[PDB]
Amino acid sequence: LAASLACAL
Ligand SMILES: [Pb+2]
Repeated sequence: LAASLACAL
């Protein structure tokens, strides 16, 4: 989940 947020942004 954490990585998905950073990736998206
Ligand atoms: Pb990525």
